[PDB]
Amino acid sequence: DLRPNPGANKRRKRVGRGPGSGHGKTATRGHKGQKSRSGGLKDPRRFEG
RNA sequence: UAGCUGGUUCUCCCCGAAAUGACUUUAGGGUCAGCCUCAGGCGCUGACUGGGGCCUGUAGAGCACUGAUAGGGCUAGGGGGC
Ligand SMILES: [Mg+2]
Ligand SMILES: [Mg+2]
Ligand SMILES: [Mg+2]
Ligand SMILES: [Mg+2]
Ligand SMILES: [Mg+2]
Ligand SMILES: [Mg+2]
Ligand SMILES: [Mg+2]
Ligand SMILES: [Mg+2]
Ligand SMILES: [Mg+2]
Ligand SMILES: [Mg+2]
Ligand SMILES: [Mg+2]
Ligand SMILES: [Mg+2]
Ligand SMILES: [Mg+2]
Ligand SMILES: [Mg+2]
Ligand SMILES: [Mg+2]
Ligand SMILES: [Mg+2]
Ligand SMILES: [Mg+2]
Ligand SMILES: [Mg+2]
Ligand SMILES: [Mg+2]
Ligand SMILES: [Mg+2]
Repeated sequence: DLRPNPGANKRRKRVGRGPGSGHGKTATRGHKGQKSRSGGLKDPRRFEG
């Protein structure tokens, strides 16, 4: 048993999502596509309306 | 700082919206609900349909109520004439 194949067993999918591309999450990048979508939104937790 | 404008880069596969309601110094922004999706759980219930019961005041019609209305009759009131 050696370093060739001691790999992460059948999980731990370190693959984050990349929303810059021409397919999948794209252009608008992730759930956006409108406005007040830029630096941040006010909360909600407590804050808002 | 910018609740505004612009821009956001490889591939294939499955599903697939909304542009409504409530509140908002709210109205091209938001929070909750509605609608989308994924995971786990329940498992014949779901849309649609057959049979039966109850709830209803629209279309149409009607003048019994509330009002409107043409002609005639009968008839207080008022008007003209003896
Ligand atoms: Mg990346
Ligand atoms: Mg990128
Ligand atoms: Mg994807
Ligand atoms: Mg997409
Ligand atoms: Mg815009
Ligand atoms: Mg818009
Ligand atoms: Mg901001
Ligand atoms: Mg799918
Ligand atoms: Mg389809
Ligand atoms: Mg109210
Ligand atoms: Mg605004
Ligand atoms: Mg919401
Ligand atoms: Mg069934
Ligand atoms: Mg009736
Ligand atoms: Mg009618
Ligand atoms: Mg009668
Ligand atoms: Mg009457
Ligand atoms: Mg009365
Ligand atoms: Mg008479
Ligand atoms: Mg008289």
